[PDB]
Amino acid sequence: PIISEGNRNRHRAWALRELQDIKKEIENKAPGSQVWIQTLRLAILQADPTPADLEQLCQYIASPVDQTAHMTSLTAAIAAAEAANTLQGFNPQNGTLTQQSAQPNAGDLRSQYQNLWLQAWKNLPTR
Repeated sequence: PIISEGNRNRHRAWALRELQDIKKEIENKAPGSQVWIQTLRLAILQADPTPADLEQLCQYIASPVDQTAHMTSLTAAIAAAEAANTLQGFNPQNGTLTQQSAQPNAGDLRSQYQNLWLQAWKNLPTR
């Protein structure tokens, strides 16, 4: 999570209880469903998680097959958004969106990462 420490934002590792609360809430929700996505949006608003935080969370709540498909989709969405010029405040010469979004004070970029991360759960492969 990104929290206040001193006069600034700083990364703080997930608390055990935070992970358990999300895991228990979302355990009976289908990955990619609207309720899945809104549950995770709530967690994102609460915790302001970094990309690493979100990866860690996936280990509790998503199968490897779903994680892999999700990340493949997300990586493409990030690449496509850069080329199509829909990323605000993003200069790729300063690192990838994933790299820059880890910076605690980079909330505007991380918010965009978080939204792409949410949307990437839609249309997981089928049939």
